[PDB]
Amino acid sequence: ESFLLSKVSFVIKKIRLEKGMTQEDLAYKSNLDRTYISGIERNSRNLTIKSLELIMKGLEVSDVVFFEMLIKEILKH
Amino acid sequence: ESFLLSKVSFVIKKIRLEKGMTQEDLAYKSNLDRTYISGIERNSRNLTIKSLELIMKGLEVSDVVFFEMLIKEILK
Amino acid sequence: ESFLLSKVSFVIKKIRLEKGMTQEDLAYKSNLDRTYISGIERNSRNLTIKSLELIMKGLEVSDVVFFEMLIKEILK
Amino acid sequence: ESFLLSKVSFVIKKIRLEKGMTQEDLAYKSNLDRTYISGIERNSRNLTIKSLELIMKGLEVSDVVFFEMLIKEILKH
DNA sequence: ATGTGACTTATAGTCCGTGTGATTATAGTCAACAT
DNA sequence: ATGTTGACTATAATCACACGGACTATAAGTCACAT
Repeated sequence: ESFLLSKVSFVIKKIRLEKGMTQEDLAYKSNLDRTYISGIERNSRNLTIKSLELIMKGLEVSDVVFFEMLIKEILKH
Repeated sequence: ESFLLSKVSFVIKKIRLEKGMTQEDLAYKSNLDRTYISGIERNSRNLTIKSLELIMKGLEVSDVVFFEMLIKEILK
Repeated sequence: ESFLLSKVSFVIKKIRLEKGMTQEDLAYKSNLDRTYISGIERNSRNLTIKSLELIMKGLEVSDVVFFEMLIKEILK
Repeated sequence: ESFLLSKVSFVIKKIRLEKGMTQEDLAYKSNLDRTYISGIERNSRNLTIKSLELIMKGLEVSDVVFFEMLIKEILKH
């Protein structure tokens, strides 16, 4: 599938667990379905920037902070 | 509209220019539609990550450079 | 404790008595433990439907007759 | 498995739909797990009088009218 | 060249439900001794 | 006869998650016509 997606997918989960959230909490605060949060983490779904933005707000994290961890995950071995 | 969306778009336009590309050529290079691109640059589109990825390929810019730039752009 | 659970227990005891049964006999007839039965009637047990069902069979009473009674008891 | 159980589980669903509720509303209002409401209807499951009571409160229905519909369902052919 | 508009078609995102391993609270069942 | 106190062990009930189908909103991709 897509390189960037699974990275975006990975980072959303990583943060979520770092903050001791559950998918239920997250989909809560992101005002998306808990099915969608699952869908994203599970099968790296192809979300929209707007949806990503909602998730960032849900993770109680900033644009910047997210993208900084995104860059880190991309760079890894 | 969205704050992020506008700066993604701004960034896309910034890079296209710093490189000296036309929209026509960014569309060709990324195998997407020119009106599609025009839309994004006037910020009338809400890309998916996949699309963004294709535009990065077209701009010939790695994900990292794009995001390094987007961050800087984000901080006024 | 619970209102319903109390009325259920009361009903179980009521029917046992109008039939002149002992607890010992109610437990023999439904193959459950006598201390188990005791416990319900002193309202110290929160039984499951399955258990309730075994007790109805031990009381020789249909589900319907039981609930008809339980409703009436519920209404003071 | 159990005669009465599938009757109880049938009636919980009947009411739930009659009141235009979804499972996960009822799971909230009944102050029980999401998956328990499913599990009760889905298969049958052997609930407790206390849990049944919670569900009745959740269906926004009285002990009495629940049991009245229970009786009616038992009596069917 | 770029910017519209408007018009399909793919798919992102929603909504309601099923099914499941793992853990925790508690009912199910049965001792010993009471009265 | 019934009551009560511990117990052990089955299972009710919880919690975090995956997975599917069907439906709705909207992004993806392509026309025509501006400039």
